[PDB]
Amino acid sequence: SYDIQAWKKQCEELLNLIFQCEDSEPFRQPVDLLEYPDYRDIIDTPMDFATVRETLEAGNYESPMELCKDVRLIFSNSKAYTPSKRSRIYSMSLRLSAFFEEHISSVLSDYKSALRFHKRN
Ligand SMILES: O=C(Nc1ccccc1)N1CCN(C(=O)c2ccco2)CC1
Repeated sequence: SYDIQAWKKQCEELLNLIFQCEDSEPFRQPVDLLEYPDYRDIIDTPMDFATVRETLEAGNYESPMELCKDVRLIFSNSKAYTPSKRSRIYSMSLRLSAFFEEHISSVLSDYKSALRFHKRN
């Protein structure tokens, strides 16, 4: 399976599944700075799934590793902002992270395999 471009639609489909997950609700749009006026004191680089989808659709990711770095930032920002590891939003983040990591592993493996095949000779 040596298609160098296949990751893009695989990531589109995975984002569609994440948007259907009730657990993505806190993370579908940029964090509410009116509700959380201290947010930017703690979070240097806000990230959300709508920003990830728009970056993908703009053609502004070169690899699935770059998309994976932005998705992981959503999960670290939620951890950086939680007052407790027993919070509803952080708890949703941990389940969604597990789901994402389970699904992204084959996308990354296939892509890196395809690049190695392209450079084989
Ligand atoms: O406002 C948010 N997101 C939103 C929701 C609806 C509309 C616009 C934006 N948030 C709150 C801050 N976040 C946290 O990860 C967190 C952990 C503990 C408390 O919040 C991210 C989601």
